[PDB]
Amino acid sequence: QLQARRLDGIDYNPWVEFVKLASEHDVVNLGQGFPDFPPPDFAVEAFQHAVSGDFMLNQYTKTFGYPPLTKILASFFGELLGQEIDPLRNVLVTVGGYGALFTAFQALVDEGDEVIIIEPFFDCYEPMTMMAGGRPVFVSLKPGPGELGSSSNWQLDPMELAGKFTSRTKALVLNTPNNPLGKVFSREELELVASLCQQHDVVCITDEVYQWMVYDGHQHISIASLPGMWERTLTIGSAGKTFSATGWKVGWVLGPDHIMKHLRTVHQNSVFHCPTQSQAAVAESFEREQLLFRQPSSYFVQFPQAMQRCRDHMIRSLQSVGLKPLIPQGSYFLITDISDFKRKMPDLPGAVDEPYDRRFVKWMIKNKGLVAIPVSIFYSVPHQKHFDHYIRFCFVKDEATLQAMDEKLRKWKVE
Amino acid sequence: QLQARRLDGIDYNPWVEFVKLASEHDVVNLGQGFPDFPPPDFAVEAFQHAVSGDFMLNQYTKTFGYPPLTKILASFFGELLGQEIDPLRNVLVTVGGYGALFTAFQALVDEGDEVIIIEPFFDCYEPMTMMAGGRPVFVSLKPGPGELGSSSNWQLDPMELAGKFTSRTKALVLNTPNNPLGKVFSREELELVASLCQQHDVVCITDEVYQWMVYDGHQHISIASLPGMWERTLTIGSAGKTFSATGWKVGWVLGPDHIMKHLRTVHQNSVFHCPTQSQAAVAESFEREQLLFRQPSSYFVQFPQAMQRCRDHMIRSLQSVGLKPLIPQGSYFLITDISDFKRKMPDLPGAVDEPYDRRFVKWMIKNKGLVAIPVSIFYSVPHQKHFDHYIRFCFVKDEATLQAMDEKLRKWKVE
Ligand SMILES: *Cc1c(COP(=O)(O)O)cnc(C)c1O
Ligand SMILES: *Cc1c(COP(=O)(O)O)cnc(C)c1O
Repeated sequence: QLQARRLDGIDYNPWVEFVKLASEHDVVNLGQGFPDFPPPDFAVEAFQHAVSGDFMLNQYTKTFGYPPLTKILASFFGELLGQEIDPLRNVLVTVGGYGALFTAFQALVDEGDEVIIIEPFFDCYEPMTMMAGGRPVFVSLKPGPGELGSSSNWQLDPMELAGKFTSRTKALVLNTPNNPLGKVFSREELELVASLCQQHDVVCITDEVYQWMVYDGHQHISIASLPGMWERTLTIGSAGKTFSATGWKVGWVLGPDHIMKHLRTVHQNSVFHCPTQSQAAVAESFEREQLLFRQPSSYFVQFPQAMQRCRDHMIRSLQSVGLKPLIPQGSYFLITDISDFKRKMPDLPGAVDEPYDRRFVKWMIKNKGLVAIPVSIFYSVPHQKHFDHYIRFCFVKDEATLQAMDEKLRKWKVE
Repeated sequence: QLQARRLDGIDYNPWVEFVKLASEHDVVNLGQGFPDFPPPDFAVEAFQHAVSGDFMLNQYTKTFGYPPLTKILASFFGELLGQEIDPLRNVLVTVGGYGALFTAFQALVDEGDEVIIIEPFFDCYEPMTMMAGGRPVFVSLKPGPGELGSSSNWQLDPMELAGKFTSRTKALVLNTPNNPLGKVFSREELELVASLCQQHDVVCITDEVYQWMVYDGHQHISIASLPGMWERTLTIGSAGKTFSATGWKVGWVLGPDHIMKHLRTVHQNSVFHCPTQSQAAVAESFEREQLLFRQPSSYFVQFPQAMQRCRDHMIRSLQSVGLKPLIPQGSYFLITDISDFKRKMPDLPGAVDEPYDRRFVKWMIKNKGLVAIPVSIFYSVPHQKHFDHYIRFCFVKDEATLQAMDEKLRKWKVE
């Protein structure tokens, strides 16, 4: 009654409980979705230059983006997408990927509109839909029928997906590479999404923050580059996941003018400007990567290779204590199946209707000194019963962190 | 139909037209509401330190604020307000004062709620109310019955104000010091607002970004410090207007837990984090000012004194060409009455229902090389007819800018 109705049912953050429990124990924290090592030297230096350069960078820049930033976005991403991008009509700088998602939902989603969300989903898609008055409609990726799983083998059933589309469908939210699963959507999968979006006249909100974090030769493909998709796609990126600097909180949306103008309305009536100097830092960092594009000294070549090693290390280490890793093709994350643990140890203490994975994670934090994230937080409440046996780890960590993880795991292995 | 209905009627920005016209002429730009000189050395250095310190400052900080920042906010503003402020329950860091306003509206304003707005109003209060489904209700400050006006003499009629309150009133938006008028609300004025807010059970959203920019001995008083007001007030500040660094885009809201928790819900479902390093810079800048509080070497003492001189200079200069300055007691701004110009020059070219001041500003930009802002943009459409003879100047400018202004004015004076 004091508060607006749009806040109904979205006030709870399943995060807090675990972050609080982790802080009161000796732990290796693999639940945190950010690097615990520095960004690359060129990125840090770029920010250093922004706060010691033209003194006027301390003052407001342009509402829809620091023009050198929108310039390099339009040019670099224009090439990557095979699309002509105008900085002013087609690019909007936002407060991170979060802010870009929020701006898209607030622009397009209205009372009674349906939004298709693919499980497992980055958790904010559901409450952002709700706050905008929309109705979330869920479709599940399903693992196909060795011992190690693979994210590529989690399938989007064409018949199940087509059936979610109605006359009320406003948007489908596509996240690739996917958090938490680490799935990189194939060309054929995107074409399935694309053809339904075109058939039913639906906007595809595509969350591509992990674009550069792809492994084992897999290619990131943007759905907006597909025939006829540019006119119905919003593409989201994040400087923080791009340059390993999550605290910068700079993101962007790319899209056609007839859609983007509504995002600009939301922007101008919410934050109006993004900070100047961080934008300058991001622009300079992209100019560096555009200069060295495809070269062995580029961050976009070097970094994924280093993190693939971290991923492999973690897969072997966790595999070794009964956890069943699902090999991701992209992102910061892998999930492990804990089904074997649910069999041997079903009666873990917890609340009623509290999914096993949440109870397991609490158990692991207290007894084993390892933090992961229960995967059921990335599922609609109705589906959490069935998808209650996965936990998410982050492998984008310093060598010393993974060494500390190994120590915890060796101790665990002893009984 | 593609876009959400909440966007109805809020897409137009009266700004663009003038910023575009100014850019295609030789001008002294006094329409810009930010300093064209550097922030103080300690502020710039604080940011420099943040991007060269602990490398982990490049990664996410806490959702509701960088803890050293919320700490100094709670402590310093706690003292200023005579209030005990808990960092976690009572402080929220936002993307500037803009973001803080937006967060407050989205948390509290719902379909059918009325919001009282005091004219002239910072222009975003109206569309933010509309986007949240609320109904703006307007009350006008009115100049009382020498040649130079005074912002202190613009009155809030107690009877007119009381009559705006209904059972649908959710919030009143109080901006002091006021942009564009430069009025600093007296204790008695705040008590009038306070007593009605308490009588009708209304939240006071108080925009106090210009808190430190007060002149001629006038005191900034926060309505939240008044008996019984803390429990129904949200107090907003902006690091950019505080430290002359508008591009930092760090702001905050202070308030009681039972209200703030709804703002936290909005925050967590919109941006989730604010950037880390700018927050660190702001924290260090406030620690500096708290250390030197009331001392002659403090920015909060030095800066207003310097800007008061700039204000006086501008008042004399503009007074000299027929413009009738209204002496502000606070803020970056003064307005001048252009009535004499409307008398001698009524038939200026423009669109139908285009207020005189908008036409005048266009004329002045093209012919006289000076930019100001038409004050009618800070009025509800119905009231723009009557309040069509004021323009807003910004005096927070480099000495050289004011010299250039004088040159333009001397040229003008010749016929
Ligand atoms: C981290 C993350 C974001 C948010 O990006 P920021 O730039 O940090 O706001 C958006 N989507 C996914 C899937 C993420 O993992
Ligand atoms: C400039 C201004 C703001 C915005 O503050 P930012 O911190 O720049 O977002 C809010 N209210 C008023 C009255 C202003 O003049």
